[PDB]
Amino acid sequence: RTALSPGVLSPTRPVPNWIARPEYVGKPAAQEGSEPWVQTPEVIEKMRVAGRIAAGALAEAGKAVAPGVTTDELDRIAHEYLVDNGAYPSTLGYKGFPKSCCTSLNEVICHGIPDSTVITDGDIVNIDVTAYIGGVHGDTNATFPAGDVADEHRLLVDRTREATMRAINTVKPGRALSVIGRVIESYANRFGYNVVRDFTGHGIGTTFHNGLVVLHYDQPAVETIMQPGMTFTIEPMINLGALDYEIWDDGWTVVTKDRKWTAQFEHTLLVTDTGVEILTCL
Ligand SMILES: [Co+2]
Ligand SMILES: [Co+2]
Ligand SMILES: [K+]
Repeated sequence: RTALSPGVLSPTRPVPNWIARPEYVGKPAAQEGSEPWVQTPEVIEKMRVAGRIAAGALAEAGKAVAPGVTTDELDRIAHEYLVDNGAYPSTLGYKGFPKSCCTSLNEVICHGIPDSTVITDGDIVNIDVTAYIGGVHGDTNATFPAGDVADEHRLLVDRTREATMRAINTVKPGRALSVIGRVIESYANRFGYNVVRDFTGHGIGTTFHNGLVVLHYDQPAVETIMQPGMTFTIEPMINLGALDYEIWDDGWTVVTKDRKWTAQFEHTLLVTDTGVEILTCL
């Protein structure tokens, strides 16, 4: 199977005009980066709805993953699930991004753009979709195997999922945030994988990336302590090869330099009074 190259982007999909757009839609930048890391009880409850809807759109698109299908089609299905449930797709028009989710096949680390690319037997594909509803965001992603995937790649996918869930089960108020990236990296290194460093989880609430940064590698210099009401993502990208990457001219698609495949999972999490709640479940 060759290295991917760009396919052709289908026309911008429309969303019902009654669905409220994030402020950043049709603007070159987003007004985000300085919002409180601990959300209000109101915002938390609204984020459960947004999380649930983003989890539904992810599951629907993942069901369509099969040799034969375009990435564009995965986007059509996610887009249509979000819209039928009253949500705006947060990626759509976010910093000029053209689609309603990110589709990252094989050696694409992240930020892949749904297009005419046809998925083949043995490929892996991450689908990352976010929902904006009631003024808040819910963000989730999963890598899905297509047909008959090599054992090397099923293991990568299974172990990326496992790293993410292990990190999720470390979340508790009063525990250092830096715990997350230590658990992830330590598990990935056990199988000789390398954790992408330059892309991170983020705080999320009324804004998409609110300024809080969640590292997926061991970085004990971070002093941030987890507090009840904090909402953020854990979304580690794990590479079979070297971390070195390139960005396509589209200004978005990140691909590994050696072309070895890479996988990712993502939940939106709430720090509760005693532990964690995953908001992006069905
Ligand atoms: Co995401
Ligand atoms: Co995210
Ligand atoms: K990938």
